[PDB]
Amino acid sequence: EYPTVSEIPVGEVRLYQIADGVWSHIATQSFDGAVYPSNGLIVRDGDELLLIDTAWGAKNTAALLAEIEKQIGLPVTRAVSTHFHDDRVGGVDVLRAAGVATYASPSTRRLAEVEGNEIPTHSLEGLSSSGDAVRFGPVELFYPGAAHSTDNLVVYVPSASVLYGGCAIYELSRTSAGNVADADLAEWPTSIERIQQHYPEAQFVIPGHGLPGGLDLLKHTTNVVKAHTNR
Ligand SMILES: Cc1oc(C)c(S(N)(=O)=O)c1C(=O)O
Ligand SMILES: Cc1oc(C)c(S(N)(=O)=O)c1C(=O)O
Ligand SMILES: [Mg+2]
Ligand SMILES: [Mg+2]
Ligand SMILES: [Zn+2]
Ligand SMILES: [Zn+2]
Ligand SMILES: [Zn+2]
Repeated sequence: EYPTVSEIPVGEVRLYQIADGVWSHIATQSFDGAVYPSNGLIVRDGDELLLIDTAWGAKNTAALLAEIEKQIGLPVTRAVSTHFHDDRVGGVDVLRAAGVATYASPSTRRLAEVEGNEIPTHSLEGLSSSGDAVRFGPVELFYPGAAHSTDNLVVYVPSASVLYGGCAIYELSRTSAGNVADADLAEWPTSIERIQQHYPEAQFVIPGHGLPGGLDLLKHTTNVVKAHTNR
C-alpha cells in the first residue's frame, strides 16, 4: 500500500493519505549507485496546506508542488524544514520562488549555511532547548535534542495522532546506522525517549526514509544507534 522506490520513477513524487487532512510525500534520488526513498508531510491548514520538508532537491520539489496541485488543489503557503540536510532544505529555492514561506529553526538555518545548502527564509523561535515545543498552525514542532543531527525537529499532528519523526527515526527494515556524520550518537537515545514521553498517544510514526509504522520505530532506532555506538 505505501509506495517503495520501485513504484516511483526518477523525478516523480507520490502522495499517501495517512489520515484526514494528513499526507506523506515520497520521492527518490540515486546516491553511490543505490536508490533511496525520502518522506515529508503535508497537513491541511483550513483551506491552505503546510508542507514539512522538501522532496529532496529542486526537480523533485517542483514535481511535489505539481502533484499537490493535481491531487489536493489547495495552496502550499508555508514549509518547515526539520533539519539542514538536502533531503529537507534541497528545493527551498523552488518553494520560495513559488511564493511559499520557508521556515526552519535558527540552528537549522546556520548549519544549512555552513554546508552551503539552501536556507529557509524564516527563523522559528522557541525550539533551542531539548524538550521545547511550539504550535505552528495545525502541527506541534518539537526539538527532542540532538540525534541524527544537532538541529533535528519532529512534527506532531494532534488532530490525526500522526508523528513525523524525520531522520531521527529509522524505518524497521533499516538495520545499520548509514549517514551519522552530523549525529550526536551519545544523545540520540535520550532524544528518542523525549519523543516517546511527549507523544505516547501517537498512532502513526513516519520516518525520514522508508515505511511508516507505530511507536515501535522509536525503540527500533535506539537499538540500531546503540549497536552502532558499540561498533
Ligand atoms: C538515507 C539518507 O539519505 C540522505 C540524503 C540522508 S541525510 N538526511 O542524512 O542527508 C539519509 C538519512 O539517513 O537520513
Ligand atoms: C546525496 C546523498 O544521498 C544519500 C542517500 C546520502 S547519505 N546521507 O545516505 O550518505 C547522501 C549524502 O549527501 O551523503
Ligand atoms: Mg492538528
Ligand atoms: Mg530509515
Ligand atoms: Zn539528515
Ligand atoms: Zn516571509
Ligand atoms: Zn534523511
